[PDB]
Amino acid sequence: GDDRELAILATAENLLEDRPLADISVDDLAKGAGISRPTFYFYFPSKEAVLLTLLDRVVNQADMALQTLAENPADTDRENMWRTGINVFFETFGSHKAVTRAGQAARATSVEVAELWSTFMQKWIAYTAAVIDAERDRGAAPRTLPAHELATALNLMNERTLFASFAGEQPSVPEARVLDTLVHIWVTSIYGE
Amino acid sequence: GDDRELAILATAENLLEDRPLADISVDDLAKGAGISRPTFYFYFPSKEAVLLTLLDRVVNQADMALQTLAENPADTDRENMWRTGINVFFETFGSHKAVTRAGQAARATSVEVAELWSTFMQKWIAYTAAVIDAERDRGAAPRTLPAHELATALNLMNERTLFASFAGEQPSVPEARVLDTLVHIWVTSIYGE
Ligand SMILES: CC(C)[C@H](N)C(=O)N1CCC(c2nc(-c3cccs3)no2)CC1
Ligand SMILES: CC(C)[C@H](N)C(=O)N1CCC(c2nc(-c3cccs3)no2)CC1
Repeated sequence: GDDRELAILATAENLLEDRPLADISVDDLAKGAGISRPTFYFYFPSKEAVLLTLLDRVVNQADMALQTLAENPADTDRENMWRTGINVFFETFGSHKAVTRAGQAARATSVEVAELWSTFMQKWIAYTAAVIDAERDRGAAPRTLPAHELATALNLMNERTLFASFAGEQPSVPEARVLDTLVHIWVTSIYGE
Repeated sequence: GDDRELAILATAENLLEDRPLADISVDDLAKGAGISRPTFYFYFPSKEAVLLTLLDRVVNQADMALQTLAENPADTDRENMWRTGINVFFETFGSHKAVTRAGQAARATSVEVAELWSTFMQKWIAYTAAVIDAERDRGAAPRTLPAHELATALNLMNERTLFASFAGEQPSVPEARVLDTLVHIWVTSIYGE
């Protein structure tokens, strides 16, 4: 049932708005999707697999959007171009705050969640490194740090800063200031001597 | 028993090198400290309180070292000065990797751990913001982003980058490259137009 699986995922994202995964039971997901507990278990082996699927969907949505942008870059200056790409993650994770938050909490306890996050961060960092490489090859960025190490810290910064902001952690940058903040630190560190 | 409590904390830090807190039992801490289980419970209510005390000790050690440096700044240029301060956290958390790692895992499940981390990050970010303010007042740094928002992202970057490095996460900057990486991104973003 494409619909029954989707109903489960929809309920899980809705419930995660209100509590952590530890406080949502399989019976809760089933009730919300209009199904029995054993029917639930035909579609997912555990409420953890539900979170893993929700996170996979969000990570691929962000990845697909970055691939589109990479094929269709904005015709504007460097700063606004980097803003556009960082915005892909700001708007994609920011429209799925509860999934994002729960997926991060899970990295500690779930090998598959951890792996899924790893895989995509590796990809995103390799792409950032290749852009910085191209920028250096064009003579637009100086050859300062190793591009992949610079890319790794800047992507890590974005991961921690975006997610603190969407969780309203203390300390955090306000959500309405976070793009400006990250784009400044990316531009100054990639183009600065 | 100042010694019995210390023996408990020493065992916990030693065991956390090998497994997560979830796989260390109260009986394990007691055996390692040469005490019985109920004696253990006279000193700490739970193995979680042991981790909280271990983390408090590490956070205060880092905070005290930064306060010393702030009173006794290095006589060298801006870059090397910022390197010295970031190094306080590199060497302090880096000499307590297992406590650091477990303390981060715990932020998700423990209000007190979360609070303790928050308190100190707030302090460290306020201090960074005040240095950037002073640098702008001296005319050495330009007035670009709000200093406290810049300080917050750069401290968050350090938190996530240092801890990925010490955990050998994939992706991470190699531990032997992380100071250079962070100091470049701090200097370029604080002094760059
Ligand atoms: C950004 C400039 C150098 C390039 N001309 C361009 O427009 N694009 C390549 C960079 C790309 C981008 N990626 C990213 C991110 C990758 C990882 C986190 S943010 N941010 O912007 C946007 C499109
Ligand atoms: C750094 C310059 C502007 C100042 N003259 C100085 O030497 N100090 C103030 C900054 C201080 C410092 N703090 C930090 C960090 C604070 C938070 C994370 S790192 N890094 O360096 C070192 C001493």
